[PDB]
Amino acid sequence: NSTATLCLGHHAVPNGTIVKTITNDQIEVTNATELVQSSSTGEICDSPHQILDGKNCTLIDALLGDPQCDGFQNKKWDLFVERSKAYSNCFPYDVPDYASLRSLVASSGTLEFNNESFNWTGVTQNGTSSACIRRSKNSFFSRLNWLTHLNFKYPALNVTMPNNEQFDKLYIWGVHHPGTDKDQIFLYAQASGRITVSTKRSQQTVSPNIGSRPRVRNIPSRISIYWTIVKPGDILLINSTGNLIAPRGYFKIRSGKSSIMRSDAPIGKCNSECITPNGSIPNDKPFQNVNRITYGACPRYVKQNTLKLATGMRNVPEAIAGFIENGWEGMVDGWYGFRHQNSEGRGQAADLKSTQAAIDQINGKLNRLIGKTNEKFHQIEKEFSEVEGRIQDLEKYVEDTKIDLWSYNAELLVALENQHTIDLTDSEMNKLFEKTKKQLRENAEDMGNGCFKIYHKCDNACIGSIRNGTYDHDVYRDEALNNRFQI
Amino acid sequence: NSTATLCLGHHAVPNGTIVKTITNDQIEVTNATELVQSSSTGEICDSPHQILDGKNCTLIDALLGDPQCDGFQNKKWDLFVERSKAYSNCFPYDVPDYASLRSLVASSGTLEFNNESFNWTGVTQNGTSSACIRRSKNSFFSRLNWLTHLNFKYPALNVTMPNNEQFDKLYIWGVHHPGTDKDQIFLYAQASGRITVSTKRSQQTVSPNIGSRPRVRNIPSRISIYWTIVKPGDILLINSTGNLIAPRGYFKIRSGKSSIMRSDAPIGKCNSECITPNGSIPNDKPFQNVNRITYGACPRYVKQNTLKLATGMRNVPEAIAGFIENGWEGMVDGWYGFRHQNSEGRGQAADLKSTQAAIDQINGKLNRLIGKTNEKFHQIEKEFSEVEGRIQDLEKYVEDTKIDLWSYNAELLVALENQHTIDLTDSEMNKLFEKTKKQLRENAEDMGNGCFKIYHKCDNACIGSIRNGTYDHDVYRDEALNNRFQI
Amino acid sequence: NSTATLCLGHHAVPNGTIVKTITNDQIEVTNATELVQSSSTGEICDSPHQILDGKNCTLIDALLGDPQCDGFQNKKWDLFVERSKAYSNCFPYDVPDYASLRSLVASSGTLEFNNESFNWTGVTQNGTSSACIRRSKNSFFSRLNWLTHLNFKYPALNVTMPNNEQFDKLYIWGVHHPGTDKDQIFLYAQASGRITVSTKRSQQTVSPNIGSRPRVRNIPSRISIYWTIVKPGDILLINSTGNLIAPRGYFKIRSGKSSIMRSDAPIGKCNSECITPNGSIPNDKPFQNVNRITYGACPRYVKQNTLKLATGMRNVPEAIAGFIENGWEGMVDGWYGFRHQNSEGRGQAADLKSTQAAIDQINGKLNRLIGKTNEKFHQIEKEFSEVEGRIQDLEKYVEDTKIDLWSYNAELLVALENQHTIDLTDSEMNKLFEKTKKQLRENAEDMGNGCFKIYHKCDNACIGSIRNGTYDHDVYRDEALNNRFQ
Ligand SMILES: *[C@@H]1O[C@H](CO)[C@@H](O[C@@H]2O[C@H](CO)[C@@H](O)[C@H](O)[C@H]2NC(C)=O)[C@H](O)[C@H]1NC(C)=O
Ligand SMILES: *[C@@H]1O[C@H](CO)[C@@H](O[C@@H]2O[C@H](CO)[C@@H](O)[C@H](O)[C@H]2NC(C)=O)[C@H](O)[C@H]1NC(C)=O
Ligand SMILES: *[C@@H]1O[C@H](CO)[C@@H](O[C@@H]2O[C@H](CO)[C@@H](O)[C@H](O)[C@H]2NC(C)=O)[C@H](O)[C@H]1NC(C)=O
Ligand SMILES: *[C@@H]1O[C@H](CO)[C@@H](O)[C@H](O)[C@H]1NC(C)=O
Ligand SMILES: *[C@@H]1O[C@H](CO)[C@@H](O)[C@H](O)[C@H]1NC(C)=O
Ligand SMILES: *[C@@H]1O[C@H](CO)[C@@H](O)[C@H](O)[C@H]1NC(C)=O
Ligand SMILES: *[C@@H]1O[C@H](CO)[C@@H](O)[C@H](O)[C@H]1NC(C)=O
Ligand SMILES: *[C@@H]1O[C@H](CO)[C@@H](O)[C@H](O)[C@H]1NC(C)=O
Ligand SMILES: *[C@@H]1O[C@H](CO)[C@@H](O)[C@H](O)[C@H]1NC(C)=O
Ligand SMILES: *[C@@H]1O[C@H](CO)[C@@H](O)[C@H](O)[C@H]1NC(C)=O
Ligand SMILES: *[C@@H]1O[C@H](CO)[C@@H](O)[C@H](O)[C@H]1NC(C)=O
Ligand SMILES: *[C@@H]1O[C@H](CO)[C@@H](O)[C@H](O)[C@H]1NC(C)=O
Ligand SMILES: *[C@@H]1O[C@H](CO)[C@@H](O)[C@H](O)[C@H]1NC(C)=O
Ligand SMILES: *[C@@H]1O[C@H](CO)[C@@H](O)[C@H](O)[C@H]1NC(C)=O
Ligand SMILES: *[C@@H]1O[C@H](CO)[C@@H](O)[C@H](O)[C@H]1NC(C)=O
Ligand SMILES: *[C@@H]1O[C@H](CO)[C@@H](O)[C@H](O)[C@H]1NC(C)=O
Ligand SMILES: *[C@@H]1O[C@H](CO)[C@@H](O)[C@H](O)[C@H]1NC(C)=O
Ligand SMILES: *[C@@H]1O[C@H](CO)[C@@H](O)[C@H](O)[C@H]1NC(C)=O
Ligand SMILES: *[C@@H]1O[C@H](CO)[C@@H](O)[C@H](O)[C@H]1NC(C)=O
Ligand SMILES: *[C@@H]1O[C@H](CO)[C@@H](O)[C@H](O)[C@H]1NC(C)=O
Ligand SMILES: *[C@@H]1O[C@H](CO)[C@@H](O)[C@H](O)[C@H]1NC(C)=O
Repeated sequence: NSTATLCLGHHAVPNGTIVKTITNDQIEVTNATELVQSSSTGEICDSPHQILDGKNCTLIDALLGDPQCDGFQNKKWDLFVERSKAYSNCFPYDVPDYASLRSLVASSGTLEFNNESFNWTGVTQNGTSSACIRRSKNSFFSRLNWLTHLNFKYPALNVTMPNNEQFDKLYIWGVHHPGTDKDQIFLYAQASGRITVSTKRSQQTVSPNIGSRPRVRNIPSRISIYWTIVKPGDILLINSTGNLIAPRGYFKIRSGKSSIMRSDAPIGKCNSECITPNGSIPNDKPFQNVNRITYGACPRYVKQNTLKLATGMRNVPEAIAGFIENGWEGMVDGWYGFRHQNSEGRGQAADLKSTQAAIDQINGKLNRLIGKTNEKFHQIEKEFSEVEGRIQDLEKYVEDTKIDLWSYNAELLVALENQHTIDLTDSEMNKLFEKTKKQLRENAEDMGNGCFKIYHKCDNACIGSIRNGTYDHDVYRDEALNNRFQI
Repeated sequence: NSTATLCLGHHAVPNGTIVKTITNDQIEVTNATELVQSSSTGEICDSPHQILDGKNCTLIDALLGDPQCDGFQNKKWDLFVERSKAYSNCFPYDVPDYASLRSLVASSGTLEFNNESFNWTGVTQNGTSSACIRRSKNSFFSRLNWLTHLNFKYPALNVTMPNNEQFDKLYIWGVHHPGTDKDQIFLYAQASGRITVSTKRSQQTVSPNIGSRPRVRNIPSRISIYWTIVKPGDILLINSTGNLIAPRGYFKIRSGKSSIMRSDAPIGKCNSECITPNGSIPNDKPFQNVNRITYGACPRYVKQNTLKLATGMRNVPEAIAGFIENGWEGMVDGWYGFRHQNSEGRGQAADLKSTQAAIDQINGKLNRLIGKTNEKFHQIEKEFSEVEGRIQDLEKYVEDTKIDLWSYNAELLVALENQHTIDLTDSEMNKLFEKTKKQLRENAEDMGNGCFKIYHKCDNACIGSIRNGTYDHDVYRDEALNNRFQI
Repeated sequence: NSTATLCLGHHAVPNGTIVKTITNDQIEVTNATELVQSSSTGEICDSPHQILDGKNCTLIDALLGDPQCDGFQNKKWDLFVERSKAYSNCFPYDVPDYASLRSLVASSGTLEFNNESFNWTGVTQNGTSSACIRRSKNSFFSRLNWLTHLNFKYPALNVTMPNNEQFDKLYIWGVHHPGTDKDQIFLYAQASGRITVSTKRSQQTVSPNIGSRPRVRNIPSRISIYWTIVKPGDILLINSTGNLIAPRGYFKIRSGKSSIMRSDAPIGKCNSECITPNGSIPNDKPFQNVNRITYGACPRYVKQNTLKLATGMRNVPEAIAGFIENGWEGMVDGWYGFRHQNSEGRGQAADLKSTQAAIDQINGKLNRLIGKTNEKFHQIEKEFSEVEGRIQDLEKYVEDTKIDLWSYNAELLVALENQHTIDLTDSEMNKLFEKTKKQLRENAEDMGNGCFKIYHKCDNACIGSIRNGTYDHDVYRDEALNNRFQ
């Protein structure tokens, strides 16, 4: 006829994704990305972090020198992996404040040990027992020196070890608790007395407690493990009359990124910045639901199993009509575009500048959210195997508080980001419509269905001029006004 | 007249509510709902949680078997309620790590106790004291066995109790600290030694400390309470030469939805998921300002006394003018609507579809905020009666940090939700205006007061057609253009 | 001519500021303000808080009565400032739980001490040491009483001190751990022994551990410090056979806005509510990056080095054209305005009401961020000089969690406020444009460049009438319609 229809609209897909917003909880979008990492590879990767596989050893067993842990002497790690199927196979022992010594060594990151010559005179060195078998022979912990009487005497030891280095020295020592008085005399030839280990800054006094304990590996006695840190310029003084499991030297304390994790996952040859007890995970997504226990440049742990961030506009499946009534399922070149009815025929073209503007805004939002990780190393324990009381309750409370707060932040962030993304794509659709209306001026009317009725003869070249912003409204003003406002 | 005026507007109320938004701290709205529960009912509900009223007893007194607490033997609970007017009325005692044992038992949720045939030979069982009167005669704690000499002899005990069950056993035992050497000899016939209670996994050694304490209920001596947890497959060994307040058996350790609260509120016949020290509270609102100490599906504690969530549009009290100049007080059928002046007279009708769309979006937000309360049980202590130091300070810091962060989240959430509520109601008013404008095409002009001037004669049926969305602009186009563009 | 052009637009500046929004990481705005305090004055301000400079003393040395701390006796403070240069010069000692006693006293906020007469009979009072020189004479801690034998006997002490007051009494006492057995006999005339200090509610039993330790200031022995809190109506009972460093009275326990801070900053004559280890800082900004350790009405600590809050509109550098194509670099009277071309030359005038509306919304926003501060006093230790284990790990975890969450809140808040600010200035520009369009009705067309083409001769009086909202579209309707549609 003497008019034409130019409809503006946007693409749609047959199978969209349901996302949450502020306005609604179940709104369909054309595309979305998952922001919660919900699965692991099942293996701990050797790179980029140095992984020390504990095998059958615990970190403390490796520290003390348990005969099965000889392969752990002087090792370094970024993450120590402690296996569930691990056990002591040496003299029964315990550690008051076990969690603290384990934390100290895991944080330090090394078992580097330097032997020192202690003046252990008047006593017999290198005591052994059938509990600790090293090479089919009776042994003891490789980093401890079990001192016993010499010729039925155990003279009081007053042994000085100055710290003349520029680093802190970690000394591991213990106290033997015999299972009977007969053992106390056999090994030390005198009453228990007490052991005092002191520095200029601190002191520790431990008394032996002789008596039977349930046998562990047929041993009715125990060794208690104690430690001390000697600062540069300080002096370690050990005063003992018996029952001393002496240090053979010191371990270095380092500051660093090292930690310990409990995991039965195998260790494999892959590169992954994040490590969890379930194995390494990708750290692209901002959130994870694999484990609360993490090491490295990991995503933050949330309770939500899935959070999907819209990466497209509202999906609205389906004469010509535009964005007000529905989306266009026949558009594959871009997100926004034009469809028209002319004298020559019907056609369609995408508006690639508006499409890219919407994509760049989405890309910017994804860039702020994706690839930004939070690198954490030594942290509190999050899983417990014993009922300890007030301190464990506080550690659980702190972790649950952190998880609830980050889950809230993730839920609010995703709902705000999805509401904003929809608003951005609606704004781009509306800007394209307003641009077209302003370009057409008085030569077209808004039909209320996202289309313009053009009141002058319009060919495909004219539509092309409109689409790329080169339409001259004055050339057609007289025809359009005569048709629009009948005279 | 040859023309008519069709005005669009929205309701207003004589008494609005002041809410906060991001843009303005004090915006008046037609309606708002409180999101902070600031008052309790004053009573603790018997349902749905099992409530154990401690009456005159603390949890530890019920655990030990204080005579006034005999009514709590073998009881179970979901929440143990500890009264301020509670006191011990038995032998004076203390508990190292009292908070840990109280938490441990409260978390377990039961006083179920199984007696065991301990081989307490060579000693006299069931010692009593005048401090503990049961049935008007001298007694002792019902779950403790005060062992004394037999015929002026107290042979060393080496008593083994294997754990052959599939569950952990909690053994409660103590150490008697006589107030004089005469009591130590009178009761045990020998000087004090040490008590060692050990397992394959752990050991505890406690020495008696003879000496006077300020008398409590006329007793100068004290009992210290210790506990041990025996895992399946382990063995309990009690090694003692005197001063042992022996277990009579064990308590079962459970893990579940159980805790302890200090409260003086009465307990009554009601059903409420959330229990606070001030009594049960409703759990419909997302936040509460009653107490930081809660149990069950409770709203999160915030510092704000009030937070009002807008549930309506901004209140703008009042020929005809629309939403740009004011709201309409005289409209009760809906939130959005029309007023007109035509050839027949004045009139008004509400637009019910826009009203419902706004309401549905508000109800969506309300459903997101209301009734989504998260359920928490055993947590940490938040109120303290004694000055303890570093651990109490950390617990207070953790709770204050949590409260400040949730108060921030509540303030930001309400300001964002109220700003969004205003934006949605303004968007619905604007959408109704744009819809009307598009329906009218060139037959009407925007007068800048929220009204359209229609340039053709209108009857009530025509205005109704416009409200319905059935208005045909072509049958009126020639009249409206001849009048609208008259020179 | 027969037509006129009336353009609407907004100002621009030669050089704006880059801020973050939700939509983009770097948007240029005409003005922005810093919300993170990144520097201190270098001095601790004298008021409003009561500041006690520890000089060469620690809080514990001041508590015990170290000779260098006599000037701190019976003092009160809101903030105790502990210097990194502080050192002890008295008998060597330790505290089994040093952090708890230091926190306890710092929280109490006072060294007020009330002497009590204890029945220390049969023993020698006021023992001294060459380690603690007060006036060129051997002395001891001024709040401790080193008891020794009398005539080579130390009878067992059973000393009762009832609490008949209405407040909690803090008793500081200790145990001497001699360096050998000769010291134990020389001082107490008997080996070993045990000290029990008890109340109705609790008891503490400490054994001396005789033996050498590394010499500190030439003293091979140590004193361990213990404390007891006695509630009103309770009794302090001290039972000792030797090695007792007795109390001389009690310290009052209070509850209030008091704490302790470690800092080497000097104390000035400044008045500032917020104190950090680096010195006091302004507390006007909602956030700070000076230190995680704060006292008083301080901004919250964030990791961000800077956060800029837009305080103006987007900066769009600059026939005539309006806001769709460019801003106006030549408009310095307001933020929004009109520029016109008619037969009588060209001109410009600012729209003062839209400018003020945008400013009022921004000032409202600033009042929600600036000044409002959360005041905190005693907290937790955030920096450590020793490797302690599980408790230190938890304290660090809690503080890092708090910082990460507040840094998140600060980034989200600033991005939301900047995106909203941009939306506010775009909305005000669009509202002024729509207002003009509604006033002009059919007498003008929107040219798509932020300007209106008016189809009737619009003189400076017509354009002034339009700018102030007094334009009558009917007066010019016949001319404008004849020029526009014919
Ligand atoms: C205390 O009792 C325990 C257990 O009843 C004794 O330990 C047992 O000793 C025998 C050998 O005498 C072993 O065959 C058992 O396997 C041991 N069992 C356990 C659980 O240790 C212990 O010897 C007793 N102590 C004294 C001093 O008599
Ligand atoms: C140590 O002193 C306390 C308190 O001075 C003595 O306890 C008092 O003993 C008398 C009876 O001898 C009672 O009437 C008082 O009520 C007790 N008071 C308190 C606070 O317990 C205690 O007996 C003394 N001990 C020794 C061994 O002399
Ligand atoms: C135990 O050893 C320490 C250190 O080897 C002895 O302390 C030293 O004593 C001499 C005096 O005899 C002083 O000059 C040194 O400065 C001391 N050194 C330290 C580090 O304190 C201590 O005397 C010895 N104890 C016994 C009982 O022999
Ligand atoms: C979603 O976007 C990704 C690119 O990020 C693309 O590979 C994928 O095919 C898209 N899916 C849909 C349904 O549009
Ligand atoms: C662990 O111990 C078992 C025996 O209990 C042995 O068969 C296995 O090979 C050990 N593993 C390693 C890595 O040494
Ligand atoms: C003790 O054993 C170590 C090796 O662990 C050896 O170097 C040292 O000489 C031995 N000492 C004695 C006294 O046998
Ligand atoms: C401390 O060392 C001295 C000197 O050898 C000794 O006589 C004393 O018994 C030692 N004490 C302890 C507890 O080892
Ligand atoms: C990771 O391991 C924990 C502990 O076994 C388990 O609860 C969790 O479901 C696991 N997650 C995945 C993704 O395997
Ligand atoms: C716009 O499109 C028309 C027809 O497709 C073409 O002739 C014209 O050169 C184009 N202009 C620009 C700037 O791309
Ligand atoms: C606000 O809404 C509630 C229902 O949600 C209603 O009961 C109340 O009367 C309303 N108040 C006003 C002023 O509209
Ligand atoms: C609840 O009790 C606490 C005291 O434990 C009190 O401070 C608070 O104001 C009370 N709240 C209400 C709503 O009664
Ligand atoms: C609790 O103790 C009071 C006396 O203080 C007594 O009157 C009351 O009956 C007791 N209640 C129970 C349940 O034993
Ligand atoms: C001790 O008292 C309990 C109470 O149940 C009783 O069963 C037991 O037989 C008594 N034993 C002796 C030796 O009195
Ligand atoms: C443990 O029992 C044995 C049994 O002979 C005894 O000799 C030993 O002294 C006891 N120890 C304690 C601490 O009771
Ligand atoms: C139009 O609106 C009027 C209002 O009263 C109503 O009665 C009539 O049924 C409506 N018609 C349609 C087709 O919606
Ligand atoms: C920014 O605002 C401040 C007042 O807060 C004003 O003094 C300054 O001149 C403004 N700068 C610009 C470029 O507008
Ligand atoms: C601190 O001690 C030094 C001596 O080491 C002294 O010179 C200085 O004046 C002291 N400072 C104060 C404030 O007393
Ligand atoms: C101990 O010293 C104090 C210091 O104030 C003094 O008042 C008291 O009389 C002295 N007592 C003896 C016995 O020297
Ligand atoms: C407690 O005081 C009495 C007083 O007669 C004394 O005999 C006993 O040894 C004291 N005990 C301690 C631990 O001081
Ligand atoms: C404040 O002091 C800490 C510790 O010395 C330092 O790390 C930080 O950079 C300082 N900040 C400023 C603004 O001086
Ligand atoms: C508006 O401006 C015109 C021309 O400047 C002036 O004559 C008129 O009085 C002004 N009206 C108001 C209300 O300022």
